[PDB]
Amino acid sequence: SLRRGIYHIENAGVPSAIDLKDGSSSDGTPIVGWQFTPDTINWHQLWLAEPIPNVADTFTLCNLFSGTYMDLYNGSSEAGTAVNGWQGTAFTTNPHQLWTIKKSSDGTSYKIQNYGSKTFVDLVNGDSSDGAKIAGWTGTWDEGNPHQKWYFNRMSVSSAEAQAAIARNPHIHGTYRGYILDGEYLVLPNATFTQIWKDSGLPGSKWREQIYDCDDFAIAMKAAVGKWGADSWKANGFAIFCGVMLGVNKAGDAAHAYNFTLTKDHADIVFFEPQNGGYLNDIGYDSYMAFY
Amino acid sequence: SLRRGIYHIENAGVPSAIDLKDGSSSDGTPIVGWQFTPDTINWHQLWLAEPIPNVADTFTLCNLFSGTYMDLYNGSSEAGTAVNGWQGTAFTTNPHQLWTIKKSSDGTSYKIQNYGSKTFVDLVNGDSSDGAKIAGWTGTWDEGNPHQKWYFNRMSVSSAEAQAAIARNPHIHGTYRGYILDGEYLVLPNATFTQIWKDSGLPGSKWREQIYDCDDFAIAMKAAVGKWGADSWKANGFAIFCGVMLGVNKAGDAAHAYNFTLTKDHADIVFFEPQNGGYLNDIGYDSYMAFY
Ligand SMILES: CC(=O)N[C@@H]1[C@@H](O)[C@H](O[C@@H]2O[C@H](CO)[C@H](O)[C@H](O[C@H]3O[C@H](CO)[C@H](O)[C@H](O)[C@H]3O)[C@H]2O)[C@@H](CO)O[C@H]1O
Ligand SMILES: CC(=O)N[C@@H]1[C@@H](O)[C@H](O[C@@H]2O[C@H](CO)[C@H](O)[C@H](O[C@H]3O[C@H](CO)[C@H](O)[C@H](O)[C@H]3O)[C@H]2O)[C@@H](CO)O[C@H]1O
Ligand SMILES: CC(=O)N[C@@H]1[C@@H](O)[C@H](O[C@@H]2O[C@H](CO)[C@H](O)[C@H](O[C@H]3O[C@H](CO)[C@H](O)[C@H](O)[C@H]3O)[C@H]2O)[C@@H](CO)O[C@H]1O
Ligand SMILES: CC(=O)N[C@@H]1[C@@H](O)[C@H](O[C@@H]2O[C@H](CO)[C@H](O)[C@H](O[C@H]3O[C@H](CO)[C@H](O)[C@H](O)[C@H]3O)[C@H]2O)[C@@H](CO)O[C@H]1O
Repeated sequence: SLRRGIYHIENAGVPSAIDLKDGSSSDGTPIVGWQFTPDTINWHQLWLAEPIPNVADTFTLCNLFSGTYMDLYNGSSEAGTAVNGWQGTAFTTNPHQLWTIKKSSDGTSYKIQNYGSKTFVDLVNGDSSDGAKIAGWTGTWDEGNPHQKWYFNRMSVSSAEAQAAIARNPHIHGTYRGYILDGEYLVLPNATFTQIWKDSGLPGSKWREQIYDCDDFAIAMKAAVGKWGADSWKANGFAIFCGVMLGVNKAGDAAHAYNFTLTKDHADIVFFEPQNGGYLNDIGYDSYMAFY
Repeated sequence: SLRRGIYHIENAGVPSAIDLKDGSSSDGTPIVGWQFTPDTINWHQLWLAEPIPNVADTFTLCNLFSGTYMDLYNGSSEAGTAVNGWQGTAFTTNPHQLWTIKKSSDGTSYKIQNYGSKTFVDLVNGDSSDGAKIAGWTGTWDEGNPHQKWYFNRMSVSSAEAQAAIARNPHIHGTYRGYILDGEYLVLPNATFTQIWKDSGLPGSKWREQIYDCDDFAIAMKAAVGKWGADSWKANGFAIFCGVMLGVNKAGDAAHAYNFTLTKDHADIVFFEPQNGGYLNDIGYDSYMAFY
């Protein structure tokens, strides 16, 4: 099954992604094919898939930017029916906004079927131009048709996945936990993570003993990421991944504070030095407290 | 012995405090008697006492605002010698900036003696007017003279004192620790703590599931306090007290995040709700992680 998560949805045949035109949160806003830059935040192309309680393999798809939902217009089974962004709710009973998502065929990409119409999300004619029409179209679960095949590029981790990554890291010991009970976390490309840091006021903040110390840079970074996420995205029910770790030597004579992020494959924790913007794998010693 | 700490130094005879004129960090800035508002931050009247390694009962006194030190002018033993703020260092060997601080007589207030001149810090003539001269003056360790008697109103806690207060609180369990190894923390009057919150952007920040959740308000408050301290004070080697606690129900079905502060007697932890600015004693349940 597709996991609950944030996905960048990329067409199997041509390198277009599912784009919400200009990220508008207006009802009736077209969802179109559009190019993307990998390992960046693609602002109008991020989709939060929420699983529907007791409908198997079926999700709402909320655009992160707009906070509006992928909507098959008036639920029509007609080939060429518009797919738009439309106001909604995560666990709606509106089938215009319910999508059964299952693997093709190739066993790797998915098909996206409207729960009501039973038609599939189609990049019409496999058109790779920017703003190319996306519509509901007749199709089958097992056919090879690339217009209806989409890679679900997982952009997020669950609390469980986050814990497991921290659990396999040699530098995080003692207590480590996420605040959110079963959260979904957008893992930022380092490019984006660095952007936030650059605009945070930390680069030009001076380290000062006790009064503006390592713990403060780490905290300040995490707040900057908190604020950025809230200000940048209209969707709710997800968080931005940014850990804080607080550590001490074997000798209680040196302390360290770091932020941490995740590799793009979501397997490994990487540390971030909020004073100068460095990424680090080996910081040894460890922490007594890590949260995200 | 006087403990290392931040003190508001109030004359025993009249209600004047040791004031650094206009908080200027200019060498030669007069230190004068001046009125104060209790349970507020008195901006020019806060003094960080640092103990001198291997000189008993002897401290530097650094004004928090200016980052300059109480200085007896050219070290003169002459009655009426000026006491000024002057650039320096915490563990300086300059006796103009070294002060032996010991209890009077009344067993409660202290006398402040220049280590070099052996004369005492004197509110000249017990003059309670604002801007009244403070000078070095002949005196004795045991005399009753109120001009040379000063209450050291402790404004701060050590890491040890902070731990002990958290240790006696029924709502803080699991891991709790301060980042700084033997830190000195200014405990804010709630009035000041509330001011920071009011100007932090939190009052008008909207709670949003996961993306701007309780952990984020708590973190954001702590960063606001971090920034306020750095921006407000020129002295180093001290921190502002503001804890963060992260908690969960017995049932893993409800989470809470709070900040915490200390009572003015430094004995008890009080929780702060960063969403709406509330102060709370009983939050039960507890935390799994608390830091400051
Ligand atoms: C209100 C308004 O008109 N704002 C404009 C933005 O919508 C527009 O942002 C672009 O929106 C499109 C389509 O909705 C794309 O999402 C685009 O990003 C994508 O294409 C880029 C090249 O066009 C690039 O490849 C990105 O990597 C990819 O995500 C997005 O920038 C901008 C710029 O066109 O103008 C705004 O004023
Ligand atoms: C035969 C016919 O045309 N039927 C109409 C329905 O399709 C229509 O339902 C609306 O369809 C739109 C576009 O597909 C949305 O799906 C809409 O649902 C969402 O928007 C509503 C506000 O516009 C509201 O916010 C809902 O909570 C949200 O789910 C859906 O109502 C209805 C209603 O217009 O009319 C039928 O005649
Ligand atoms: C650069 C400049 O001139 N700034 C002025 C401030 O210095 C001044 O701040 C006052 O400074 C005095 C003496 O240095 C006191 O510290 C004063 O605070 C104290 O007195 C207040 C009444 O005068 C009140 O009682 C406070 O509780 C007590 O701490 C402090 O405000 C201000 C205001 O005079 O003007 C600035 O422009
Ligand atoms: C007989 C006589 O007058 N002796 C002079 C000394 O008093 C004087 O020492 C200076 O005194 C000032 C005012 O008391 C300061 O105490 C000063 O120390 C601090 O300031 C220095 C810069 O001004 C420097 O920053 C030091 O590191 C710091 O401790 C102290 O030097 C000396 C030097 O002027 O001259 C003697 O003739």
